[PDB]
Amino acid sequence: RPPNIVLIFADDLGYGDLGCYGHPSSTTPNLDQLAAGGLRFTDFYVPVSLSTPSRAALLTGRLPVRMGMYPGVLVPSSRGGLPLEEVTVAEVLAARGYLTGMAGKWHLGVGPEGAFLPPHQGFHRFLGIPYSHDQGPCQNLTCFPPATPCDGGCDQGLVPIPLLANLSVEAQPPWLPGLEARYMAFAHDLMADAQREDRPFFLYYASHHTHYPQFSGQSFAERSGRGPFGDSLMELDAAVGTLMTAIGDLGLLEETLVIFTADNGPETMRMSRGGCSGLLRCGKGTTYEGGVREPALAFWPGHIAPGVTHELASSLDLLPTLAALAGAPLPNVTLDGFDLSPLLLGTGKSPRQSLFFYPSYPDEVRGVFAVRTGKYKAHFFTQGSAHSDTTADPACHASSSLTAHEPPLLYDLSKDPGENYNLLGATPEVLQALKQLQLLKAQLDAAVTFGPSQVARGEDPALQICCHPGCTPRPACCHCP
Amino acid sequence: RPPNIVLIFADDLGYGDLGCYGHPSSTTPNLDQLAAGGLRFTDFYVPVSLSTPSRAALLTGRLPVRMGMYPGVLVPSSRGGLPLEEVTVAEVLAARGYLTGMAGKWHLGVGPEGAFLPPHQGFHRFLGIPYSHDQGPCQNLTCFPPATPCDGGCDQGLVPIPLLANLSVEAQPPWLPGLEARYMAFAHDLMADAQREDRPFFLYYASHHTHYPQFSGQSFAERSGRGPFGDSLMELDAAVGTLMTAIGDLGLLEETLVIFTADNGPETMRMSRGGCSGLLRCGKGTTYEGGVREPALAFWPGHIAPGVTHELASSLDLLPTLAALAGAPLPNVTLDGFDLSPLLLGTGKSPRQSLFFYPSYPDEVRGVFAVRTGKYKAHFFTQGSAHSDTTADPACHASSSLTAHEPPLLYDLSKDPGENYNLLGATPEVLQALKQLQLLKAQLDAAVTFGPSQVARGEDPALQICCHPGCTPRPACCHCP
Ligand SMILES: *[C@H]1O[C@H](CO)[C@@H](O[C@H]2O[C@H](CO)[C@@H](O)[C@H](O)[C@H]2NC(C)=O)[C@H](O)[C@H]1NC(C)=O
Ligand SMILES: *[C@H]1O[C@H](CO)[C@@H](O[C@H]2O[C@H](CO)[C@@H](O)[C@H](O)[C@H]2NC(C)=O)[C@H](O)[C@H]1NC(C)=O
Ligand SMILES: [Mg+2]
Ligand SMILES: [Mg+2]
Repeated sequence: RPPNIVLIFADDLGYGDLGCYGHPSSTTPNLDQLAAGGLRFTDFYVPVSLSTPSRAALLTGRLPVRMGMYPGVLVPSSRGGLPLEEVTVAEVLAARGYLTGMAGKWHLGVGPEGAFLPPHQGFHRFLGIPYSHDQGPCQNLTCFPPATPCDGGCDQGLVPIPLLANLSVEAQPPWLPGLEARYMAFAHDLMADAQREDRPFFLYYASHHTHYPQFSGQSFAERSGRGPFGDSLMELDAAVGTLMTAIGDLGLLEETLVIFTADNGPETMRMSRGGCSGLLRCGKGTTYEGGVREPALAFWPGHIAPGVTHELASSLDLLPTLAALAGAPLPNVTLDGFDLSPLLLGTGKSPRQSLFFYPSYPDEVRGVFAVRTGKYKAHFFTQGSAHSDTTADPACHASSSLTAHEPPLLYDLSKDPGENYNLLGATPEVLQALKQLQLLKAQLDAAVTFGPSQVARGEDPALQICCHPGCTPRPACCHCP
Repeated sequence: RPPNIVLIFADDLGYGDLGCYGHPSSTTPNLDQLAAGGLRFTDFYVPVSLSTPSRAALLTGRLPVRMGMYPGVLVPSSRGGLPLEEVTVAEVLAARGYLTGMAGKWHLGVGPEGAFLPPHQGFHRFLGIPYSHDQGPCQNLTCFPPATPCDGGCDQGLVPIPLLANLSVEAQPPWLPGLEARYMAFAHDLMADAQREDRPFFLYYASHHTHYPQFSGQSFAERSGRGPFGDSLMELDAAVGTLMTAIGDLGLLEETLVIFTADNGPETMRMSRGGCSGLLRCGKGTTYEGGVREPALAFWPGHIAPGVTHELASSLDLLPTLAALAGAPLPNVTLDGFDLSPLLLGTGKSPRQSLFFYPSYPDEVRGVFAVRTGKYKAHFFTQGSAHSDTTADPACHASSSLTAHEPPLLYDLSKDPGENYNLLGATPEVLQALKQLQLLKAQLDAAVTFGPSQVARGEDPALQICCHPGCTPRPACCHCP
């Protein structure tokens, strides 16, 4: 029987942040235990370094330009959304009779009467926030109890952040120091109800950690020894421990696949309240390894043996691997990932040879920015980003504008994961890798047509969720805490 | 009974190079296994980022300026050396009847008739090279068999690199692809002879890995997937596995303490043939965390439980911890380290609160460059270094000259291990940390007097070891391969 699947997706968490990936001061003991008894990926990626596009690619297994999830991210007034025609993972498992649930951040659009919310995209249950938790004013929110306010205020002129239950506003805004319990409790109930109906569950846990502003419940506040980013990562980690215990308590260890990853690199613009890309260069917002190479853990006792692969994998491969593993069939669409079960089960290698990376602002004349094949990565274009400012590497800053590279900047990621030493700027291994990387970009660029942008369809403030429909004056009247 | 102690010391190996410290492509499975069953330090340091000074501080537990081991490092023609009056670790254990042995790099001086070599400083046995393996021409040496030459040539106009056995030249130069077996074999014989005389051994294994030029025996050549730096680190790692097996085979697991660390940060000047400081800044040659924060593993089954401490420790603390653990008494000199056995055995905390860092070129008007207390590190002076050139961080380059900082640059290493965000440039926690850091530098600077420099005592080419004493023309006639 198809296994129970729990998929945890962190926010803005970098390759250097878990203790098991090197950080000297993070406290993440549950995730360190998953790694110890599971497969830890050294080379897993997402294809775009922002929340919306990355969340689209994970849920559909498709490159976000194919369905319009560019440029940038969706906002609360956004008209647009992940089109209802896309088939998400949830649709695929639900059809094979999984009881499917989602807690936490959606960021795939809201729309006219909530048309784009999770309940329309295959989730049976949903408790969470429809976009990112800083997309609403937070100067008066508490981030750390008893009364430590969130820092900097978040986005102004907006409705406060709403917690939803299917399409209804449960709270607005919610109490950040208690979000976690709400989500643990929703998770526990979905497990148990699934067990009791004799059915596999799919839990999609999109945490708010470790996105700005940082918050945690009172057990973690000031307990990690890495300040607010730490406390917030310790809570995420504790949360994981909790789901693992609940998996315990219902006798489901050997019957559940648990995967952890994160949507994109760290926001170093938040300085020491933001993540760490460890040795990789830059972060969120860029196509350097720091923004697109994420941590990734796969645990299934008695199916996946403890270890470390260096094989290539993407968040784009998760739909196809989970369909395979649950005996569900694939949507009838072009998919950009592959099944990795041979790699997970130890019977094979990853089928993936190449990875393609688009910028925050893609366009059809430039096409893909970077391509990785085997050990080699070519950058055809480079660009820094405000989400990665403040570090000492100047190629990460927003003042490093869009620069073309012809011939591309060429790195051997197995000896230079750091992306410091351009091999062109000329061996037969190299030149052969160069002609391949050039042919693969020209091939994808001639074959992908960009789906018309959802984000450019505009904003309308009337689309903001409001607790007290009709009230006045908007947006501040919208609120039922 | 005092335990058998094996102390492994790598060369130019950074905080980001072991697989267990985060590297995505290194292959170090034996050391990853030590960490898994031992205590892994996140915050262990050396006090000076070069080979000579660091090797002096480990062996005596004293700050290298106290006995003249500055500026820079010793060369083959050097007149000077670690003074014979210093009491090394080897002296301390030998006196309590350890059979003491050393394999690999000395770099503590040679001198007129080998007066400063290991056999005069407490080692019963010694097989190794009296300085660094690139300090002699290597354009004709093989680094990777069957016939891959060492890269770049090393130092010219010198006698070739000599392999010594006590004070005799065994080979000149030696066959780099076979150094490891020679050293494994010497280690095995010291174990066994110690077992058979009913006595504890002390093995001091100073590896040549991962110093330039890189080399390995034919089992590792081209096998790691990180190129020559990898192959060379895989061999070091395999070597460790071997000593662990020999510890197995003579029934000595529970009776031996094995420690691994490294003398100083990575030489990023060798680009992708050099190490990785992971998230820390810069490398070898500097007083940034990248040059002085090393990996460190302590393993003793049934004495030290598996885990991770964040407590402060230094290479300066090893003499005193090993004396304590062997019931030997301490030299009657000022020591700058502490016993850490409570921390190793789980009964206590590190006594160390503060760490002091000197530059490659110290001087008495400037005094210590940086000071760490608790979580805070102050830099009073900063300076880049040619050994750390070629990265994107400009503070590491040799073009970043000696700059004073008053008030000092102040970092909170628990949230900013990266040393990116200066907290001055002003909370009560901060200001209190600032007055302490200032008082501790002024205190050490008024109390340490610099021992007269050994390195300035000059060079004399007649002090170069020569296989064929008297031959002509020197240096090329010196050679018996
Ligand atoms: C809102 O919608 C879902 C789906 O109806 C609610 O669904 C569940 O509610 C009860 C148990 O949780 C039962 O009445 C229904 O069996 C159940 N439906 C399914 C398909 O499981 C759910 O409670 C709400 N979502 C959440 C948890 O917020
Ligand atoms: C050179 O010096 C040491 C010390 O004499 C040699 O010592 C050992 O040699 C034999 C066994 O290894 C025995 O003859 C002696 O017991 C022994 N001495 C001690 C104190 O162990 C040694 O072989 C040489 N050093 C090496 C290994 O190069
Ligand atoms: Mg994000
Ligand atoms: Mg060195």
